[PDB]
Amino acid sequence: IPRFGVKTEQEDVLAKELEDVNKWGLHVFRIAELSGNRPLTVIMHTIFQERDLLKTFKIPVDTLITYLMTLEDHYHADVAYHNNIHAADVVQSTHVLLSTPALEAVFTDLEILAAIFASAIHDVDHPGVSNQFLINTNSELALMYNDSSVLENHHLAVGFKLLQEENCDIFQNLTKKQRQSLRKMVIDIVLATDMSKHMNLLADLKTMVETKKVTSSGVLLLDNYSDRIQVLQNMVHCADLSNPTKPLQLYRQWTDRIMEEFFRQGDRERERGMEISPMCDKHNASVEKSQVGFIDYIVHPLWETWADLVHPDAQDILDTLEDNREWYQSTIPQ
Amino acid sequence: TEQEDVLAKELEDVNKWGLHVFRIAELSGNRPLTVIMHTIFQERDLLKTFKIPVDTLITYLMTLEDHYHADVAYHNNIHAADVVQSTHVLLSTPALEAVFTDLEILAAIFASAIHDVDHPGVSNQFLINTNSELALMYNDSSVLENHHLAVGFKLLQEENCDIFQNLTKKQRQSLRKMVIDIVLATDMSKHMNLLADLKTMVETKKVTSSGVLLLDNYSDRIQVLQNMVHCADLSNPTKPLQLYRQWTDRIMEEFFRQGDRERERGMEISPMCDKHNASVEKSQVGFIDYIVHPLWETWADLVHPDAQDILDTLEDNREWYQSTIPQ
Amino acid sequence: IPRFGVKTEQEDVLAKELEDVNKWGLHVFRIAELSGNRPLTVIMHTIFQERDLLKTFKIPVDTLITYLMTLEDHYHADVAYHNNIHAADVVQSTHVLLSTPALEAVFTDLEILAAIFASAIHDVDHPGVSNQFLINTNSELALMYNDSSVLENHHLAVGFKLLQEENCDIFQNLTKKQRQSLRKMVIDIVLATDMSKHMNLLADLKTMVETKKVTSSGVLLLDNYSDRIQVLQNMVHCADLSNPTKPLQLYRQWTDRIMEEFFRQGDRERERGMEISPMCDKHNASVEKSQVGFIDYIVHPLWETWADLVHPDAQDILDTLEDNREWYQSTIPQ
Amino acid sequence: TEQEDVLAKELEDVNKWGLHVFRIAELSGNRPLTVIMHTIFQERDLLKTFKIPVDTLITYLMTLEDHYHADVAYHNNIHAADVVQSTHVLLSTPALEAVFTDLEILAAIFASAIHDVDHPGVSNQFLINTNSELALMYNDSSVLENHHLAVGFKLLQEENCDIFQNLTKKQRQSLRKMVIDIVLATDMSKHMNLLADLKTMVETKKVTSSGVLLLDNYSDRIQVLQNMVHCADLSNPTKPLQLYRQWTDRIMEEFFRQGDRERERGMEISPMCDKHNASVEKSQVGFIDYIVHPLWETWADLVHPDAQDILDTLEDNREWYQSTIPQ
Ligand SMILES: COc1ccc([C@H]2CNC(=O)C2)cc1OC1CCCC1
Ligand SMILES: COc1ccc([C@H]2CNC(=O)C2)cc1OC1CCCC1
Ligand SMILES: COc1ccc([C@H]2CNC(=O)C2)cc1OC1CCCC1
Ligand SMILES: COc1ccc([C@H]2CNC(=O)C2)cc1OC1CCCC1
Ligand SMILES: [Zn+2]
Ligand SMILES: [Zn+2]
Ligand SMILES: [Zn+2]
Ligand SMILES: [Zn+2]
Ligand SMILES: [Zn+2]
Ligand SMILES: [Zn+2]
Ligand SMILES: [Zn+2]
Ligand SMILES: [Zn+2]
Repeated sequence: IPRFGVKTEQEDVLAKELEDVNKWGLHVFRIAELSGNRPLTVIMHTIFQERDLLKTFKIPVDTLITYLMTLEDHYHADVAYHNNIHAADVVQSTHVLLSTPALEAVFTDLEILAAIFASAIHDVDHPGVSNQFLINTNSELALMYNDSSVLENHHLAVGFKLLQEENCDIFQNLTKKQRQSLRKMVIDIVLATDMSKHMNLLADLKTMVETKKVTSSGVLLLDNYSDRIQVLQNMVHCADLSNPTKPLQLYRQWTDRIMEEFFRQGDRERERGMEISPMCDKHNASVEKSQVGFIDYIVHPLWETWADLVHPDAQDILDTLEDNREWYQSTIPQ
Repeated sequence: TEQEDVLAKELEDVNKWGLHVFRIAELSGNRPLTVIMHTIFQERDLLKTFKIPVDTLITYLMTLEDHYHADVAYHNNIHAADVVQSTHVLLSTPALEAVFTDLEILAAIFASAIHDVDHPGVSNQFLINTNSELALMYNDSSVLENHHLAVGFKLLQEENCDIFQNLTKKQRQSLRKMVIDIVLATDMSKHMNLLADLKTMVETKKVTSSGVLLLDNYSDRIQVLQNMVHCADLSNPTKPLQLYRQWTDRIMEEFFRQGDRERERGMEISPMCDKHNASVEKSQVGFIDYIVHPLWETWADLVHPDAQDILDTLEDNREWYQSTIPQ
Repeated sequence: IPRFGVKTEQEDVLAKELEDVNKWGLHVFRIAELSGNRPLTVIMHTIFQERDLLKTFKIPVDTLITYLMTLEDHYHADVAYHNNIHAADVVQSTHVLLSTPALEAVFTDLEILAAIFASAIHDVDHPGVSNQFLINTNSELALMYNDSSVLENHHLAVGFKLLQEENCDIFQNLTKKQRQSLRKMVIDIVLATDMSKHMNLLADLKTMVETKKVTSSGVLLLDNYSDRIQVLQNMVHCADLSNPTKPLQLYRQWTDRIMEEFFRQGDRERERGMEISPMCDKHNASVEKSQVGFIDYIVHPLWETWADLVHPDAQDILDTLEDNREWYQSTIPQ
Repeated sequence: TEQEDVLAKELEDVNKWGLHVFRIAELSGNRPLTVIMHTIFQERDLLKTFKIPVDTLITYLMTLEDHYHADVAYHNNIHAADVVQSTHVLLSTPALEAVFTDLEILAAIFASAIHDVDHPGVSNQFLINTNSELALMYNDSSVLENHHLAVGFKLLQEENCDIFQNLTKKQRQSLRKMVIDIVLATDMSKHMNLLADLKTMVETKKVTSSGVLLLDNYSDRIQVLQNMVHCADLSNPTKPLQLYRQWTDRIMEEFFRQGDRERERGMEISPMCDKHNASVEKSQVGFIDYIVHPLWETWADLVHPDAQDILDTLEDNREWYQSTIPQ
């Protein structure tokens, strides 16, 4: 029954931080500390209230919080990058992207709910290792998902499964039609987060930009499920790949975390007598170069395309990415 | 005794299109998949090539066959034996002579044998609509096909059932990836794509100085195997009318049963599952015209003219059913 | 199945057979036939209405029918004995046992609900082979349940799991308290149907009958949970082992079905080179002898003890058992 | 290597009851389970005896230890290492010399190693109340223990992890049964009877020629093994005070975190899990008085007098905590 979803006497400082919920560059780490490591629960609660999703979908308030806490409890606290903080961050970034001027009134509430819920569960119960590692070891997960998008299929199943715990079904008052539509979009979005799908996603996105249509209002025209879900997929995907576009201070912390996680896998791999995966070798690591390359061949190409689709709404995000790209470049030891 | 002699006579057509699979099922005490698989395995000296202890092969086959539903009219062990035998025939076609390795041959055959294991008699969509545990587990995507794979492989783990116990790590690794690629291709929701990309291949077709089809990379190799097994799965209409008619009676019984269940549950009845407003004859012609014939005609172009006789039996059965529609 | 609010031919016939639902010896096989192979759904529905369980527990009728059909759909039609007709039989039998005068007003509606629900799901998804066969073949079911009460654990897991399919949660309106109590009782009852528990289960029933206490009206007195659940467990165990107490005409059909199922397992075991389980070899079977043994060592000792518990309430039932015993005895070919 | 020596030195106590398991955890890069298990397996020549390839042993150990949650304060790889090492010491109790076969010894050490694998840091009742997937799968009965067994055995199926590959079908069947019997008995709800039967076995106690414990039937042999591992799992209070207080701090951190989770959810806060109404000291004394002491009193009363030093340490530790009880 508390103000932001959880109990905390630093509630005033947290309240002040959550004022930036609609802003790119939210101090998600401070919010994580101030909420007692409940960034996903408080940030989702704030966004649901802000968007009036509880009333619109008849979600009892206690059910929402029980589910959110349950969901957050299933992200691993010992995983440096793919944890609840990353989940909270993607949820909040997706929230900002959905509010872009070029997309106003374009998506329905159910579609908005789907993008946000998808963002919240997109990495749930991530072991801290890649699909390839899960595949090489013949893990039960790899076997159940026939080696195809193992982690991603797993994130979805868990997200939906938790809905079944006590007082966790936040979709209990949606009609069958709403639940099927929602479920489909969510699945379509989370499966798209698998990096092995990046190129085809980006390709289709560019195509859409090439044939970009806008209504009498200055907003994007999306006439069919295919184009709609495609935008939602690239949106969430952009949010999942938005670290380099945040204020350097936040970006650098994500870099330290993604590397700390990659090195754990690297170590675990050499212990098991496996070939150390790329960028997972703390002994042969070029953190800076790696980040620059990540931007040059992945992040910038994606955000440059998204920027065109919603031009000029994302111009500042793109400028920050470039400023950050140059910082790391200047950090590469020679 | 008399039983063995009759069954052995029938097993003699194992390499021919039109095997009396229904007779074999009867005579083998309902073990058509086990007897036909073992038959084919010896016929291809597969037990020797991959050093598969015989007792282990029979144990696994009976196990796999046991996980096919006896109460399911169409998607049962007979269908499985049929797709296995049919793929066995397509593998021996002239244009593919000496093309595939013993390992790839094993994969297409294994894939065929498990492609529908533990089939419940209802479609993916029915399992999705009812929120089945299976659908939730595979996120509504190729639900049954993913399950067929999982069961097929998991069954290798039962007592004295690992028929790949002697294959090397590299072999197992390669087999697993091909079977997954093959079975997942059986999902009809992926028919249009397979057929479209199969035609694209026939247009860039490349025959070697041996008159045999040339397949360089894995992508080309697998696509042919996926389509081969896909044609085998969709071969009922190209078989002798005697068999084809039985397959039709069986699939309709299964579809009608799904419709009765949907009617029970108040769900909307699926197309061709309403026993009160059905047109079996008409549906069969439509199935051949928009799906079966379009596909088998493409396969004919790839192995021209190896499948000419199959393609003619289809057009023939097509007419038989057409001249059956009342007025 | 009806037509214009007025019943159809078969339904009427089914309705007239269902009038003996409160009687020992219902023509359950005729009902299976008349109901289009839906004996479990029709009998469960008849009983829920008779005991007013839908109003008492606010179960929407459509939800109940949907779950019942779903539950019945998970019993294997290709299994001769452990199928939906058996489930229906144990349900109707438990139902008759609950109405014994010696137990009037003893149990609450929740306990009555648990006894009935447990009966309905007690053998769901039975594969037609024993626990030992699943253990010796290293089935995944055996692995999942660590070879302990494999099938009984599975029956339970499936029975509860089905409540989660579309519009199948018949307990959606019970409070958490009612659900946790119902669930514990159902679990305790079903796990007790494992024959390996028979001896200890019977020992405690006798012990209870030894210390039997009545309210000078015949009405048994069950204070604590330990005695209440024990009686319920034994009740459903009796229903499960009630075939030998039904009119011979019914009993013989059950005997033919169990033998068919046992012989099939033997066939599979002989195929697989496994040793043939007791009474599973069709080439060396003593059907009449086996039934005699089954009655003398298991069924008669159980029912005689139950006869004592509710005496004289089960005198007729015991009389039928002994008569069927003699009949089978005189049938043994010398 | 500078530390490799220190670690190797610390390992000179692998056979001593009081090993600084925490030190081994640090010096080994947090691989106390893999390290202790390897040392002990060689210590007993288990590798050669059962023909267990070193690779497969280390790979499974790392794979097993990796499924222990590093975020959990008490039920983690360190606790697992401690229980393996402890069971190891007890197995060497003179009153048991030559009593157990190598397969029975492997069974008790393996069980120990996986007895808490994949523990989420919350109790069975917490999983039951929340309607967790695990509880629904295991029907609220020994939920976690069933899970610990499942994961322990399943991890043998991963890449080069099956350490029991070279065992006959008879060995494997017996090992599996024994392990299951041991881990399932670690469920505290099984405590009262497990102790009851242990006492009875001590009354009718009987020794052989050498004067070593006489265990005829499986029932008795497994009962001794079940209780042995149970004592190892309930051995914290019997270790030197320094180690004991570390464990106490650890269980309490875990318990309070559950209480915090129960409180966030408006759930009833479980006994001793409320950091606002805690009696850490009084609870340790109650734990020793009503559970740990009666248990160890009987064990030492079965391996008389090998566990005398242990029992006395326990009693000393109890008094220390008792003096820390406010009021
Ligand atoms: C903070 O930077 C990164 C931020 C986010 C990611 C996600 C994309 N794929 C993943 O597995 C995680 C990778 C990053 O760095 C990668 C680029 C170079 C090395 C790792
Ligand atoms: C030979 O009959 C058929 C045999 C096999 C199939 C497979 C294709 N999809 C399935 O689910 C099974 C369809 C048939 O015809 C059906 C299509 C229209 C009516 C029946
Ligand atoms: C009425 O027949 C029987 C009906 C029901 C059972 C249950 C008890 N155990 C089971 O596996 C099923 C046994 C029967 O008789 C058996 C005893 C000897 C041969 C078959
Ligand atoms: C070192 O202390 C303890 C050590 C070990 C345990 C086992 C018993 N249950 C578990 O989950 C672990 C309890 C302890 O103390 C408890 C007793 C009273 C409060 C906590
Ligand atoms: Zn991800
Ligand atoms: Zn992510
Ligand atoms: Zn299929
Ligand atoms: Zn098929
Ligand atoms: Zn049963
Ligand atoms: Zn039964
Ligand atoms: Zn434990
Ligand atoms: Zn433990």
